[PDB]
Amino acid sequence: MPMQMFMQVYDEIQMFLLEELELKFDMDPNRVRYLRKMMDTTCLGGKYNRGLTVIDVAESLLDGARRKRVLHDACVCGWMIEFLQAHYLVEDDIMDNSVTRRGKPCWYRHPDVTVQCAINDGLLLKSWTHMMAMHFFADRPFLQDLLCRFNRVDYTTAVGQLYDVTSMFDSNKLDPDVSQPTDFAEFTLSNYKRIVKYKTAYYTYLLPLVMGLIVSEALPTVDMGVTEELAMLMGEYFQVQDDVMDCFTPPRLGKVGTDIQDAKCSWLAVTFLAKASSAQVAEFKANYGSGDSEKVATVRRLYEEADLQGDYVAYEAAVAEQVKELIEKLRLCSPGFAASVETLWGKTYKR
Amino acid sequence: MPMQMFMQVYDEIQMFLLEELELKFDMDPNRVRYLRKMMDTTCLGGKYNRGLTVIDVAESLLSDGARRKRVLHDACVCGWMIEFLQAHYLVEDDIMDNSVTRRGKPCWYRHPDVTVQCAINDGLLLKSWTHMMAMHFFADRPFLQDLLCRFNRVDYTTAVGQLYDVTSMFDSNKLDPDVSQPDFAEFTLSNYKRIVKYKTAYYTYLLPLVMGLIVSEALPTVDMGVTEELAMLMGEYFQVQDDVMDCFTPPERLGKVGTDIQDAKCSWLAVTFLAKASSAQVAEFKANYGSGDSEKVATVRRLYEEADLQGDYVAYEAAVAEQVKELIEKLRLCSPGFAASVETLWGKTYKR
Ligand SMILES: O=P(O)(O)C(O)(CCc1cccnc1)P(=O)(O)O
Ligand SMILES: O=P(O)(O)C(O)(CCc1cccnc1)P(=O)(O)O
Ligand SMILES: O=P(O)(O)C(O)(CCc1cccnc1)P(=O)(O)O
Ligand SMILES: O=P(O)(O)C(O)(CCc1cccnc1)P(=O)(O)O
Ligand SMILES: [Mg+2]
Ligand SMILES: [Mg+2]
Ligand SMILES: [Mg+2]
Ligand SMILES: [Mg+2]
Ligand SMILES: [Mg+2]
Ligand SMILES: [Mg+2]
Ligand SMILES: [Mg+2]
Ligand SMILES: [Mg+2]
Repeated sequence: MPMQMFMQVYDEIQMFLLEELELKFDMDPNRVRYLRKMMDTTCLGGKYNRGLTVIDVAESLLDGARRKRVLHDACVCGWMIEFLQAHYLVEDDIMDNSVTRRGKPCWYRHPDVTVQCAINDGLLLKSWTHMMAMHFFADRPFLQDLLCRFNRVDYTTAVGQLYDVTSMFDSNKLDPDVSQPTDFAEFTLSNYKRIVKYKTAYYTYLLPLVMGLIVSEALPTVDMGVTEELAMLMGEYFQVQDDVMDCFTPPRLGKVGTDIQDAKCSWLAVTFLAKASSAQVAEFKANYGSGDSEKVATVRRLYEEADLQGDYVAYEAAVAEQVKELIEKLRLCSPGFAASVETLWGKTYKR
Repeated sequence: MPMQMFMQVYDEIQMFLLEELELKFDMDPNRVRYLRKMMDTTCLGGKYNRGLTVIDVAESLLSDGARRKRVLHDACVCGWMIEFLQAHYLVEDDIMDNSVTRRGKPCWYRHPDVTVQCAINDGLLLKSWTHMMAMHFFADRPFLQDLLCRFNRVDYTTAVGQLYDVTSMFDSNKLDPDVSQPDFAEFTLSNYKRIVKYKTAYYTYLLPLVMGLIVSEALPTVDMGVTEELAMLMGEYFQVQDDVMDCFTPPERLGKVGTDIQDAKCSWLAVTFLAKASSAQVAEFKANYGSGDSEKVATVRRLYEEADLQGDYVAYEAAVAEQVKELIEKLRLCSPGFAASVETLWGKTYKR
């Protein structure tokens, strides 16, 4: 029903955007059609959790008129985030030379899509966030504040990606003017935490919450400090759980996990590295980041014998407690908002 | 002196940005330093025509020292928004086009310790930096919302221009993500004009003018209809002149060997030739165009000469110069300060 509403507004938004292209940018049916397929292919087929969160925050925080328009704004804000994610995933898939996403071939991997056009298709997607904001929210008092907060989270995510991409070798050797080396010097907990904070947490957890508040005109009503705290905790927990399941959950996972072969700066890797003996570490460095089936099994063994599963269980329990405390802090002043934070936490916790 | 001020403000801006990353984004000296070098390599070395126009519009419209000092400083910040936006697109474009050099130097993604993976995202940083610097320096300004919206529109527009450029290559009827890709079928004047309008004209000619008006708080003062008209005229003319010079002006006095024919460009020459040429000429052209072979290039140069495209240019130039003068005058009546800065911008274009 939320989904029904959300998908109906997508059509509304897609229609505006394509008509603007034709009426105001002189575009022709052929190219309009290319971009429609790009939109659809790129923006649809996920679970729209981030969009649907905005809707939920707003409905939680709620005369028919104010309702109808608050919920419509929520939907439009929802699609701003989905479009922004789509922007980053398109460029990421090019960056990472990946092959599929969501079952389907990556955008740039499609037969009549070039890398040349794909990169710029990506840019179009982010621009579309602005265009749909500026149109649907032209009259809203909150437009300026929405734009600025959105800009900040957009910036933040790109900074996340910088941290991800430079997680591979000693940052002391970072130098555009000097050829580049696969070492483990950046594989610390603090560096891991920082990638996940900025790459993921802000736009995945914070931004949906904040946008719910803005279109509800409720933003002053909540303690932002703890709201951010919540968002960072939940965001970090998402990726840690994923990292641990990639290793230790049988393909009931829905795929074969490849984090070890792909030489990932995962929670397992950095947590292992910090606690492991010199002998164990050396075995690790010798067997990590390779397709070879035995080398992989060696790393799984090392993880098992350092009881990283035990470490996760303790970590999860600690996170769950901090989260509940903060939610309660929230609920005291902001019961509607707190409730929806609870709901978001539930689609994450122990999946 | 404008340039002196402009460069001073760059340092101010660079310093804010780098310190924000450190204080609010937890970033370490090592990675700060990488980004400083990216900013520098990437945003510096051009002639800063776009930035400097904003300053000039603003000075020209000045007509206590406090208002002066802050209006000019706002102009500088708007200047750098545009330079940074350009740098954003040029970084991504160089990757898109697998180019080798820009501005004498290696393309950013071409540097030894820059990967394509990192470089694409470096580019995104550049554009986010435009937002961050506006939101900081203009936090208190009444015109912040309107600046951001107008800026966003021209950002959008440029990317749409790139789409037109990139799909200039084969029948747009064959345009289909789900179907592998192969023409000259898109080489029409209309399509040429539309590439240049959206890729180039808005952010190169319109946006600088518009930003000068906003920080001058003078935007309502001017006929935007004709201002827009002029900006399109001047933008198109820029590329046409360049296109004709690529062919016909000697390496000595041009500063390079021009390669538009080898690179199979949708140039003004090519579309104008295609439109007027005889069936036989057209076949010769189609048989020789877009190849490094030195004979085939010379055949095209010959076809161009024999269709007197130089005469066609000379007439086009004259027609543009005149429309532009008419429109400036229209401007000058109500908005003499503005019109004069438009005249100055037009003079940095109208030869060399
Ligand atoms: O590229 P990775 O970090 O693996 C990924 O998580 C995307 C990285 C990313 C970048 C920007 C925003 N969200 C995710 P993927 O598994 O490829 O989706
Ligand atoms: O599993 P991957 O694509 O790597 C990932 O993108 C998983 C992200 C994800 C999203 C939703 C549900 N499970 C995992 P990661 O980059 O590992 O976090
Ligand atoms: O590559 P082209 O499109 O010719 C170029 O003109 C790109 C120009 C451009 C593209 C996108 C945004 N601004 C300028 P270049 O000569 O490469 O700089
Ligand atoms: O000369 P190119 O790099 O191709 C170009 O970028 C011209 C750029 C330019 C700018 C200023 C003066 N001359 C040429 P074009 O792509 O032709 O527009
Ligand atoms: Mg990826
Ligand atoms: Mg990646
Ligand atoms: Mg994973
Ligand atoms: Mg991944
Ligand atoms: Mg190009
Ligand atoms: Mg290029
Ligand atoms: Mg040229
Ligand atoms: Mg060029």
